[PDB]
Amino acid sequence: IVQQQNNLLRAIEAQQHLLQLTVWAIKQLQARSGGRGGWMEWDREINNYTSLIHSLIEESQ
Amino acid sequence: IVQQQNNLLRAIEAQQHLLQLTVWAIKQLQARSGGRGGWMEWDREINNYTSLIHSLIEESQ
Amino acid sequence: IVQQQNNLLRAIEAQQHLLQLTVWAIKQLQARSGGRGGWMEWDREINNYTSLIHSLIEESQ
Repeated sequence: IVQQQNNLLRAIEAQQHLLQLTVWAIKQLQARSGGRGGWMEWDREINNYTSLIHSLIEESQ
Repeated sequence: IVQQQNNLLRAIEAQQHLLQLTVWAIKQLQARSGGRGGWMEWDREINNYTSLIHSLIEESQ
Repeated sequence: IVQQQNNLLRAIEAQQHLLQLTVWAIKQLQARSGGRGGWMEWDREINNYTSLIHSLIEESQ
């Protein structure tokens, strides 16, 4: 069970890396059309959910 | 162990929020070029996988 | 506990499917502007993190 939870955690940490890579790409795509001022709130939500996850990951470890 | 599974669940729920935010952004980006008729199947898969996850999250709780 | 870890795993597997769908869409969006030569490294990271996750998923099962 313990080892199993360890694996699940690593899976989640790796997926978070994937998530951040897609976020970075999306921003690049957005930046193409012009300024990202209209994505301020979107950015705020992404940042906030990312913080929650970092907290949870740190807590799980 | 119990508390640990609780954390893993919250991590997964937060990541799902991130996932849906990237999906929403992607759709906005697509909508820029024009109609999203060509993404009907893509949308169907996204919706279906999202349902599975909602079911699993509800079940885990 | 055991059944709970099983659910968490399925949740993670479903989210990975979602992740790969967003990656595929992002690539399509990128391909619109032209060649994706500038995304070689981005692609390498996505592929590498996806491999880690596949390994972890296989190991968890």
